Order: sequence, then structure tokens, then C-alpha cells
Amino acid sequence: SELIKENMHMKLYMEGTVNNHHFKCTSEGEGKPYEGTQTMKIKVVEGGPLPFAFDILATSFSKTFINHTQGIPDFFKQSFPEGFTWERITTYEDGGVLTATQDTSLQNGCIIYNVKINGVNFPSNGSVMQKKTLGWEANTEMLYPADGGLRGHSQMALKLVGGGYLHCSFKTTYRSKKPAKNLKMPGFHFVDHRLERIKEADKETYVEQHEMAVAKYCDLPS
Amino acid sequence: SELIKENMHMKLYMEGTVNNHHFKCTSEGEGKPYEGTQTMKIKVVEGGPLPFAFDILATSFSKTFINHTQGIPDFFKQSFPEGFTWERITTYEDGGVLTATQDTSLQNGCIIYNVKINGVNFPSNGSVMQKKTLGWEANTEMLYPADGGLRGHSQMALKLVGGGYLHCSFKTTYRSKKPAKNLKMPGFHFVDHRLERIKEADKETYVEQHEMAVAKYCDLPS
Repeated sequence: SELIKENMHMKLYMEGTVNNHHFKCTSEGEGKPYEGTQTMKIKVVEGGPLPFAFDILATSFSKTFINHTQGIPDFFKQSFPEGFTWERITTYEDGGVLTATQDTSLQNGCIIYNVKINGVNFPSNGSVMQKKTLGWEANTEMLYPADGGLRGHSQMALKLVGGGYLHCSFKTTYRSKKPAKNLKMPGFHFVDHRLERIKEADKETYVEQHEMAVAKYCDLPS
Repeated sequence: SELIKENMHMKLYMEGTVNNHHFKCTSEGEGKPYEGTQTMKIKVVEGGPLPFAFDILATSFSKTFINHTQGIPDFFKQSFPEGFTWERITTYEDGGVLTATQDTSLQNGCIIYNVKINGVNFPSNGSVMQKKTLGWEANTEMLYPADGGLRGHSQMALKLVGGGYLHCSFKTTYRSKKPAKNLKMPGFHFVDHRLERIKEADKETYVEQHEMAVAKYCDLPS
């Protein structure tokens, strides 16, 4: 993947609605694609301050930045220069869903994300709309080939003020924009994740967020 | 937990239906509760050979056998001598659900499992009812306290004849039969799991299953 350097910058444009509250965000960031680390500085540029927990948007802001161990082929880095798309729905425990559709492209050596968000039915007095959340536990995504791409399935736990958790799960499909003749497809494997909040200002109008991600197989001793 | 020795034997009785097909199984096994390893020899004793994949029963055959690292308290071993119960529903991608209710007790030094199975709506010509499955990938359960005990959430991928996977997820509640003022509760953590078969025969009317399980926190730096 010669176009993907040791360090890469990213820029993002996001627009959407959550319970019919419209907003837009942009972000800029940098990471080390082969080391699986990245950081983004995010701004809410319309519809701020958001009237819902920023945490529900966290996984919508970057699959190029996964460290691949154990010889696992890299569906995402192989897709350049054309890039790939992803599409996802996250279902929350207490009623809410957040759907997102994303395009990942490469322009002048900069990775570019374009995201559309459609979140519906979050309980009006529940944890998300009343901003009672405190960020995400770590998790492991499962990825395997499917319906024309890679299928991801994930579950995650959102920490709540007071010490409890709100569970969610999601299903993702990743689709390469490169002809498939030119891809070495990975088999079933895991991406071990962690999402870290770095800072926020102005009621989450500005948020800095970091991720580490490692692709691997089952880690249990033979 | 000194009723739970370094080696423990288990005996199990299981009865239920899948798509209105009645069956019973029994099993005997042994494991090392603190090393997180165990083996069970399972027989179908009524309703065999089962007209559906044995794989959908695999998680219904033992939480006392988890290795606890990083100082994580052991909800299960702490529950003895009274023991604990679990209850679970697994939802499968192509339709079908497998509901199970279990009691775990300790009698004359042997751990005893009693399990009731209720599986419904599996597609009659689907992979499960047509016995076209080839066992489970590894996975990690998430566990945290809930009203009345510990809540687990899981997802698993079932290998299919001819390649590809059928996805499922499940939610479990574990309840101690011991007074709670007498328990040190764990916080949010993971159980890194893997199921394997040692041998099988005669259309899965005999299956010997092995598990290795380790409770841990996120294994990524930072």
C-alpha cells in the first residue's frame, strides 16, 4: 500500500440529524497507519452545542489506521488509491438507533472522510439525550468476508454517570472502491480497539479523540 | 472459594426442544477451575440423532471454570456452596433463537448443571436445521453488574459448510443463590473464550467439548 505512508493526515466532513436535531462537524487529524494509532481534532460547526451525548458520534469519525499482526491482509490499505466506503447501524439498549454512511477517499496524500448521520428514537429523557454518558469501554470488532466486501459486527458499552453502562451493538459493511481482482481478502479475524477522549471544550463543540487498533486472531494459548 | 478445588468434576442434565423437536442430553466432565480449562463428554440420550446442529447447544453445557487475572473478583466461585443460575437468549442472523435457563449447584463435591432449552423459528431449510455448520470462532464476553447479579453480552460467529459464517448474539443474566452482602462484585471486564471439540461420533450423538476461558481487562496499552 505505497500511497499509505508511515504518517498520514486526515480531514473529515460530517452532517446529519439525531432525533431531528440537525448538525454539522468537521475534523482534522493525523496518525500512524501501520502502528494503528490516530488522533482527531473535531469541531461542531452547525447545530452546536449538540443537544445529545457526543459519545454516540465517536465511532463515526477511520479504518486505514489499524496495525495488522499475524500476516492478516489489510482490506482497507489495499483499497487505495480508490478507497472504500462503510455503512453501519448501531442499536442502543433503551431505544435509540444511529445509522451512518461514510466514504473514504485519498486526495493529494490526504485521507478524506465524508459522513452522513441519521439517529432516531433516542428516548427524550434518556441517558443519551440528557448527556449522562462518560465514554466507551474497549471492545473487539469481528470482521469476515461477505456480501461483496467485509462484514463487521461489534458490541460496545457506554459508561453512565453513576457507574452503570448502556449497551449497544452494531453491524457494518465495508466496500472497496477498487476492483476485487486486485485484493487479497483477509479471513475471519478481530480488531482489538480502544477509543480515548483527549479533551473537550465549549460543551463538546471542540473534541479531541484518539484510537488504537490492532488486527489479530484469537489470542488464547494453543 | 475453597469448596472449589484445583480439579473439579461436573455432571449435567439437559432437556428441551428446538423447533418443537424434543431431546435430552447428559454429560460428565472435569476441569481446572482456576486455570480456566475444562472438558465435557456429552451424550444425546433422547431425541437423537438431533435434527439440528449440535453447535447451537454448545454454550449451554460452565462459568466456574474461568481463570481470573488482574485481580478481577470471581462472581461464580464466590457463590458456592449455594451456587448460581444463568439465563440467556441467543438470536441468530437468518432467523431462529435459542433460549436457555440453567442452575449450577454443588453436591457431594461435584458441580451439577441442570439446563432447559427452548429454541424456536430456525428456518426449516436453513444451515442450523440442515446441519450445515462447522463450529464456533473464538469470542470475548463483556460482563458487568446489573440489577440482581451480573449481565453478560456476547456475539459469536458460526462457521458454515462451504465457507462463510452465520452471526449470533446473546444476552445473559447470572444470579447468585448466595446473599449479596457476602459478595465482592467485579467491575466491567471481559472473558476471552474459546470452544473446541476433542472428538465426536455418530451424527453428534456423542461430542466431547473443551473450553479455555480467561477474565481480563482491555489488553491494549494506554
